[PDB]
Amino acid sequence: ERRQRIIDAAIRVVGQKGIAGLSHRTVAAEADVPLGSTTYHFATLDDLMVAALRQANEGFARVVAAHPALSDPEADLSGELARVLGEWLGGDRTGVELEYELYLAALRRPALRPVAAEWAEGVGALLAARTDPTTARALVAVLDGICLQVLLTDTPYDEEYAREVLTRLIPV
Amino acid sequence: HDPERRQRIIDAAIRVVGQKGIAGLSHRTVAAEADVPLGSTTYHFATLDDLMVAALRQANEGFARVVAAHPALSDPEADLSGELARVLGEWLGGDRTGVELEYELYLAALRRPALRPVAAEWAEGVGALLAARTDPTTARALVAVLDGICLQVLLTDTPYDEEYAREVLTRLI
Ligand SMILES: CC[n+]1c(-c2ccccc2)c2cc(N)ccc2c2ccc(N)cc21
Ligand SMILES: CC[n+]1c(-c2ccccc2)c2cc(N)ccc2c2ccc(N)cc21
Ligand code: NI
Ligand code: NI
Repeated sequence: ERRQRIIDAAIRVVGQKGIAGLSHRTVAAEADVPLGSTTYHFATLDDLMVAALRQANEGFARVVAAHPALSDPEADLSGELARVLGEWLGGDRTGVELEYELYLAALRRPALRPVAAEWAEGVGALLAARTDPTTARALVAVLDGICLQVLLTDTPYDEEYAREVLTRLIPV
Repeated sequence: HDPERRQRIIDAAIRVVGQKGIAGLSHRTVAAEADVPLGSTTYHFATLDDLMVAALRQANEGFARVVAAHPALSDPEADLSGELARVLGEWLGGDRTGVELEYELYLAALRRPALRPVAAEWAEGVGALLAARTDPTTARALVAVLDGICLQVLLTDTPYDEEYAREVLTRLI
């Protein structure tokens, strides 16, 4: 209800101000509601942060939801992944940056650990179901390193590189 | 050029980030740590981004210090994946104060353009060693998967499995 009107205000405030610009006052302003209602639904910011990311996590589903080849016996997995991956990182990255920002905030924010471990959740499940539970962790580990390389160092996205390295891990 | 005060300024910035992270990192915070004035801390590093860039590059020079400490990484016979996975399990030796603060600096670039240059030097230490012992493309993935394997452990309190890390790294060779 309001948790919603105020949650989208958190993703809008991080996307814009980055975590550092997120405070109850900060979101209460976006959501356009009283300071006491923001504080009500979310006692601490860590809660209003898991809310934010737990909702973001969804988006990843909707995505796999849209591409069938991912759950398809053949197609590929690697080509499909490299492909769709270049999409999410395509052009304006205000979305991925807020998502990664939060997810990585689990480095020093304990409350944010459980949600963080629910990252690839939207594929980590699928991959281990398509392959094994050692290749699942693997693939998500390559994706992370591959995505961190682009976002943190200005290196452009190399889809063939990624489509190339993803295969090596996935056995036959 | 007032070098020693500046050394202890960068020395405190790391201490600060290690026990308080970036959240509690700023001129007042570092100046109080190094025990320097403050206009001294701002004198050497105009922006915070400046000190962060600095702190990072100094800690990250230890990576080149270990790659040297294990010549076996170059032995063209030696199993790189295993050696790579072992020295890594070493860097992760408990209460990763070293690791946690470096990566936090490394990852801060996500939203700070100024930190993107040092963020490009994160795996510079093993650079010549990976170019000469594999290929440029296999080379990038080792890093990508090393950073990936590292996030799982730091971001989710799950423990490092060198044995799992040697298989993954191998699968790419
Ligand atoms: C959860 C982030 N994440 C990952 C991802 C990155 C690193 C490790 C695991 C998954 C991803 C990976 C591939 N190949 C293709 C699309 C996405 C994606 C798409 C949308 C979104 N909103 C988050 C997304
Ligand atoms: C620069 C961080 N880093 C990496 C590393 C982590 C992820 C990607 C690339 C390199 C590393 C990787 C291996 N195998 C062995 C030791 C280290 C290491 C040792 C010390 C340090 N201070 C930073 C270190
Ligand atoms: Ni598509
Ligand atoms: Ni050693």
